[PDB]
Amino acid sequence: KTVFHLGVTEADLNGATLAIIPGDPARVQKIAELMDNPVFLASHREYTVYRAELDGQSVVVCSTGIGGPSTSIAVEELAQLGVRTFLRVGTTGAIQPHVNVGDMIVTTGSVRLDGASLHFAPMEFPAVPDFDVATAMKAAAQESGATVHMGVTASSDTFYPGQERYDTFTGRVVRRFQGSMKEWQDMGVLNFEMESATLLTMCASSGLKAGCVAGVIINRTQKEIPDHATLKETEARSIKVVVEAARKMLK
Amino acid sequence: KTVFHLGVTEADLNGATLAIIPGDPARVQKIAELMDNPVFLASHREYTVYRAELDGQSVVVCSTGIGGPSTSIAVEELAQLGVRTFLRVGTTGAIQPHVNVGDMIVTTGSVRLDGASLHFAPMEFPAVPDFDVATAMKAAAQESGATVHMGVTASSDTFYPGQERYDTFTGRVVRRFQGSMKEWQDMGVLNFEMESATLLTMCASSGLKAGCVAGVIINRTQKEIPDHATLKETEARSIKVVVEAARKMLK
Amino acid sequence: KTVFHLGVTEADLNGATLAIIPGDPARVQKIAELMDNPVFLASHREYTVYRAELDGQSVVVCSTGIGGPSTSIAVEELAQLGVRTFLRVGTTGAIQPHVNVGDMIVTTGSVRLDGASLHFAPMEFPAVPDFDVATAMKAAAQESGATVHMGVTASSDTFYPGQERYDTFTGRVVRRFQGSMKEWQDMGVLNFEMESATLLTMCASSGLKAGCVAGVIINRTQKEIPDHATLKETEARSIKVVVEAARKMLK
Amino acid sequence: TKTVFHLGVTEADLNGATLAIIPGDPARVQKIAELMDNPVFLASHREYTVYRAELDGQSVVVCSTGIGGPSTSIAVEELAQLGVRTFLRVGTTGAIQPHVNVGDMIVTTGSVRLDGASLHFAPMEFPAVPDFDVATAMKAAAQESGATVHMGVTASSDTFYPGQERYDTFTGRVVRRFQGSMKEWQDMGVLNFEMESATLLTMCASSGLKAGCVAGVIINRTQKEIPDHATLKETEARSIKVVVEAARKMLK
Amino acid sequence: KTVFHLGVTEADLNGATLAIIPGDPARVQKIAELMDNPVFLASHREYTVYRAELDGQSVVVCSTGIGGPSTSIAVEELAQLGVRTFLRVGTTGAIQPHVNVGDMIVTTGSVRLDGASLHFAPMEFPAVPDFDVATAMKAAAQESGATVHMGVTASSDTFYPGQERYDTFTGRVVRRFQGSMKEWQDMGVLNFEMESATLLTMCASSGLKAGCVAGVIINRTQKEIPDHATLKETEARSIKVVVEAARKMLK
Amino acid sequence: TKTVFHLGVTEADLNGATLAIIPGDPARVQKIAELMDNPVFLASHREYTVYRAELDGQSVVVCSTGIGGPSTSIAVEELAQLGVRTFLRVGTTGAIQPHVNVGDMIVTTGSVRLDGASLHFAPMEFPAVPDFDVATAMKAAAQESGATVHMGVTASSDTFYPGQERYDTFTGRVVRRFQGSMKEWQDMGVLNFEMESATLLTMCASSGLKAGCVAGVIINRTQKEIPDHATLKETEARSIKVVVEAARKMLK
Ligand SMILES: O=c1ccn2c(n1)O[C@H]1[C@H](O)[C@@H](CO)O[C@H]12
Ligand SMILES: O=c1ccn2c(n1)O[C@H]1[C@H](O)[C@@H](CO)O[C@H]12
Ligand SMILES: O=c1ccn2c(n1)O[C@H]1[C@H](O)[C@@H](CO)O[C@H]12
Ligand SMILES: O=c1ccn2c(n1)O[C@H]1[C@H](O)[C@@H](CO)O[C@H]12
Ligand SMILES: O=c1ccn2c(n1)O[C@H]1[C@H](O)[C@@H](CO)O[C@H]12
Ligand SMILES: O=c1ccn2c(n1)O[C@H]1[C@H](O)[C@@H](CO)O[C@H]12
Ligand SMILES: [Cl-]
Ligand SMILES: [Cl-]
Ligand SMILES: [Mg+2]
Ligand code: NA
Ligand code: NA
Ligand code: NA
Repeated sequence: KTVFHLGVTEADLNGATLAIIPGDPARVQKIAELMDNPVFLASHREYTVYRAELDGQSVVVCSTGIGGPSTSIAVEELAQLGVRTFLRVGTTGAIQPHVNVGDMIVTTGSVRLDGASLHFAPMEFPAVPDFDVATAMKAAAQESGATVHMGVTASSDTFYPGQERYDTFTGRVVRRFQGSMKEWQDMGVLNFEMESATLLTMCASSGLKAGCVAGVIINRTQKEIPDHATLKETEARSIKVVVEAARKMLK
Repeated sequence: KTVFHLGVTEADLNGATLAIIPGDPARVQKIAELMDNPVFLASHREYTVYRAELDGQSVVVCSTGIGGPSTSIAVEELAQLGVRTFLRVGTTGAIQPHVNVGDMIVTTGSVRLDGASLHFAPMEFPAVPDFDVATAMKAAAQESGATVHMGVTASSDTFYPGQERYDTFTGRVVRRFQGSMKEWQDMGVLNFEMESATLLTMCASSGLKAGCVAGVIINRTQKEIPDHATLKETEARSIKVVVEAARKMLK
Repeated sequence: KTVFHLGVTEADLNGATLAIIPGDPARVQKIAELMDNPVFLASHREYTVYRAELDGQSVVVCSTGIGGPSTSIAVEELAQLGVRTFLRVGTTGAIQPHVNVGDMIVTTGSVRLDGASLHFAPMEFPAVPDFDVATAMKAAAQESGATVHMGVTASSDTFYPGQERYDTFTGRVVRRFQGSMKEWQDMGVLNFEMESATLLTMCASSGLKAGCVAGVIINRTQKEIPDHATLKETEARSIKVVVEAARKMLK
Repeated sequence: TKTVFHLGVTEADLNGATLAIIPGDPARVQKIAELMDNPVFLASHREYTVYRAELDGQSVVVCSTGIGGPSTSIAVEELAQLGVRTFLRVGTTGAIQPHVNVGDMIVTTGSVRLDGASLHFAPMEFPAVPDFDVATAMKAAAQESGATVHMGVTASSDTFYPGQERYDTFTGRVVRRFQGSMKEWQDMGVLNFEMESATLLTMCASSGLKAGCVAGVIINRTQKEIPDHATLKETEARSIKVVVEAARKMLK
Repeated sequence: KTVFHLGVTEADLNGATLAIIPGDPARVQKIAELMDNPVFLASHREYTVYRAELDGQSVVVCSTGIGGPSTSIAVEELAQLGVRTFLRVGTTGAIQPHVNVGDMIVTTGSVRLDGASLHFAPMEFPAVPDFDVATAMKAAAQESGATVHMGVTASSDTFYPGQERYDTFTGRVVRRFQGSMKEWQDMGVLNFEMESATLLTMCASSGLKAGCVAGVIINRTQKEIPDHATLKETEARSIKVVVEAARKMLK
Repeated sequence: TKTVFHLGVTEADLNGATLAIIPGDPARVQKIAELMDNPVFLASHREYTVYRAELDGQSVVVCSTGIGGPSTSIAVEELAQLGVRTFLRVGTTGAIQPHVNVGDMIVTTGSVRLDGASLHFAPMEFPAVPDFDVATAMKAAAQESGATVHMGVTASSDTFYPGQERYDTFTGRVVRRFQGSMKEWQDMGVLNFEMESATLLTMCASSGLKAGCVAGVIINRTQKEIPDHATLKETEARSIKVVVEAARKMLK
């Protein structure tokens, strides 16, 4: 029993029902090596797939690529193969002055600035995490000693105009997104990323458990470049946190 | 000093920063009498306002009326007078067969089938509660001995067509809402009500903490009529739960 | 055959096919006492219901609460009990400099800034009164000696941001409503209220006759504060006008 | 002199007119104008034929619009530039209610905005409604002609074919948006279809101009029977008598 | 047989499967006289219809009137009578400084600022010409010696606010269209007209081949007033170009 | 110098390239680059593998995009920052018309915008259409290869599954918006589904960049026949031959 993109069978997952889903294929092996008995399964396109064992239970680690479309394929195919719980770990840009580089954010809902979420539920439907996953992520993040923020994330199909960046080839932002960063800031939105609206909407409308946790790598209100050591520490802590959140989800 | 509709002053609230907001004016005194030193403040239109004390802290109880528009006035005016945390307690119709009459539901996100939410944030923005409020409501519900569900609520500007009821004067439902109850059922939505989309969107986009907990009074999938005793116990338990959730928020 | 919310039966209405529907429950007895043989029927939540006799014919008076959602329940349940004609009487904020406190407005169409209207007809459908009701209301208003304006009303699900009020807790108005009062003023819109779009859409799309008349209590463009006397005269004239408009509708 | 882009007339040509009658068909302009005093041809360009005439001593314009909101919006704007403030549309319509007969008249109280041009003047939320004095005058003139008159909502479509849910077409298909739409409008009490009122009424109600629409019923989508030639000819004559009498009510 | 508006039969078209569709009824005879054996068929409302012969093959010439609605009727009815290819020739306002009066524009796609296109395909569908038509129009326009621009056209249901003209009776443009001309300019749109979105969408979605070619009669960005000779030469070249494009389409 | 956020290359690395070939799959980048002169690996990060090569003496970039508009939009933007002005997409597609066979090629003339990223560049009304020179070059190159070539509209979806109306899925459900959609596109003459052209074409047409899309048909949603290995291998080889010849036509 096979899937179109991921290159793995149900047997290859050794009964896993929980997946950790980073964006970058190069992070998959790093996450898997935090657990026991990491095994490389497949790599094709942006999809690198490992298995490992956590407290004796099989866990998948599968990259998604950037954006909702590639994410939606990985989630669907993993679900076909028995996965029911999806933990997303990644990086994010904060838009609130109070949020520091190196803090962690657990998304409580996403602003749906994507398209793929609409392929699962109409816009009125909330891009919300599973409560148990969000609770596990907050606990794992806080137990690590990180400063943790719970709140709304703006989830964009673009890095550039949808995050209201003007330092671009055209220097233009379409009307819809002009003044948008200030609006989200005034509404209390914490951060930008590019996958949570699709992931959370698709899972919450499909009987799958999902959540998102991210390390803050930049703050759009601070012009200074963050410290290399702080970025290193943040990346390392983010993947230790998601594995501890996975531990808390196991039954 | 004063507000347009609620007929109270900041001084009347004796420093309260938390409000319990039922819909029915007649339930305000019932909630207030579970706390210490309940005092009637005002009644105008659908807005009945009491003050009380919980663990030595002032707490407001204010009715909202039915629907997002009247709710939005109460929340705004209370926020002008210093309230920052809003706990909604109410009744709901379940639409999932596994949810029984007498169970409780804590909303993790709302389907925005309202209008007033759009006066605070565009449709993309998620109608989600404050995570600490949702956590406190879950804990208080569980500690009451209730069966508790966390999940998505469909929040409608109408009782009739927007809940896909056909036993009406015209017997017609507009195209938008034809087949909608089955759509939400298949997407895992737990229940219908008429205020959470407005409340959660307004508060999440305005720096206010909000959540919603409800007792299930009917299940749209079950022919059995619930008896008077189970209904009476459900309304009593709901208001005990919301006051214990308030205690957890003030702690 | 006792309706869900209003607490009355078809028999209670003694054959009435016309209702006067103010917003405030406290105004119901005042309007009923302008007619013969006023009788209190029920009070639950924002719904106070009286019956009276006008030229020997039974007339209902029923409050709606603030907003389309609570209005839509009252209209539906009255229609279930045989009511076919709905006369709304209310207060309003004028937005045109030529409209004075104490004038009366008869709505010829509403700007649909609500949500509940969409639960009856798609946005393309006009929120239009019944021509006979509008004609009766104009005649009653003019015969009273009032200065009467016929025109478009902006009908908002909120009192605050949807009427472009900035004197609020956050002082923020969402993009959709920023600059909206000037836009409506430049398009000749007379006034703001919160129910007519729902009422007129639901009735025009359901085989029910409806209209709206209002006394002006404030003008958003005038700095002067109206005196207590003028406002009292205005409230009194508004309810005398709606009863005379009811007399003109009786067959 | 004051000129306009499309209509080919000047403000002076209108001799002080503040009221226009606006049929769709250029060939109907002279027919309306000859019911008044001193009709004079002013100009014809594209679908816009323009006459002046006099009604109870006051100047009146008669100007065709062509089919559809876009061409109508040009005529209204340019007439407004030249001092016209009141616009009375007369036309033909298909009824969709079984109780409305061929030969009846409909005065529109509001339009379903199934157009595009209305959105160039006001967002969809804004009501496509007539000026109350114009509708009142139209109703009175229609009743006084002996016609059976209906007041109600009109569905105003940018197409004759799919937007009126016609299937007897080249493709036989109707886009999803319009599938089931005639039954929907029928159940909502809509009286009739036409192609200009949403644009006209929205444009005018949002621009300080007084507008209304009155129409003779030429077909009923629910009746298999073919109307006879006589009934149709009588209907077209009575419609233009009615709109001129409505104009008379508006001028005094 | 016959059709509702155009006043012609299939036999009247003597086998024609290609139509040239100008807007102005007065231009029909001019275009037909560029071909052999022009014959007047009918005139009703804005629809003047002629048939002619091009390289021995029958060609229809039929005016559309201004706007998508009247265009949509002509196209439908011609299609009922066997026409499959539609060549629009017209005038246009350039909005780019590099486009001169006398140049020719062949539309490669239209901005759908119309309503009638939506009656054939949802907004996501592209208002795109048939590739063979566009190729033929490019070749004919270049062979004439004109300077030819291939690109996007903004297709508006109005001449005034939808082209962001302020020199109007009210001097107002609705919010949707404020700043729109600069937006289209920055997006590289070449010109405005009023029919292409409807024509291209209806044909591309209905199995019919369509394209648009236009002579530039004015440039919104240039101060120079085109002289009488250049405008007369441009109108003349435009119709010679469309007939040569028709020649290229004949099989 | 300056190095962009994601692609890990500098302007100098591109040796003056103003044209990029942008496949989806990183593994296809070297395969395209080796059909040209002096291919050199530049960088690999995430789904972005970047080579340079020379075609008729001129520098050409080859850069993978990943699946979907979002990751595509990043690659196009960053290449444009580094001087690229022309973008040629080559990929695979599922045909939805019975007349289109596995092994045919499709050149998109316009895309149905069933994506989200296109809206971050232009509102929905704006057409997702290719540069006419690119589409012309792609047609010519495809015909010259011996392929059967179709010009027409492509449905461009943010999903592989529900947005292409697939029911053989974990839930077996398709959201209301997409129920019936494949028949709807079929009856409107749409040729095929893919996942990037709406974003690419809208982004470039609204930003002063020239773009086009050509694809080899790997499946037909209306056919039960399973395509054989040899036909699929020949299709993939021909597609990349075609895009390089189209590039040669663009540089000429
Ligand atoms: O503002 C940001 C900052 C980091 N990310 C982000 N947006 O989106 C995620 C993309 O996968 C990718 C875009 O670089 O990494 C994540
Ligand atoms: O399906 C239901 C069941 C109970 N409620 C509801 N919907 O909405 C709440 C309204 O305020 C009011 C409507 O009766 O009570 C709550
Ligand atoms: O601007 C105004 C002025 C008066 N009203 C109004 N808006 O809406 C009506 C609400 O029911 C309620 C809001 O106070 O009273 C009416
Ligand atoms: O169903 C109908 C019946 C008559 N009309 C109509 N729709 O719209 C008007 C068009 O201008 C034109 C279309 O034939 O005439 C009017
Ligand atoms: O800006 C312009 C310039 C010329 N046209 C135009 N817009 O639209 C076409 C209309 O049919 C009509 C509007 O005058 O002529 C064409
Ligand atoms: O129906 C199809 C068939 C092939 N593709 C597709 N849709 O979209 C392209 C995706 O990048 C990826 C999805 O497999 O490959 C292309
Ligand atoms: Cl939170
Ligand atoms: Cl084509
Ligand atoms: Mg102040
Ligand atoms: Na209420
Ligand atoms: Na026309
Ligand atoms: Na990707």
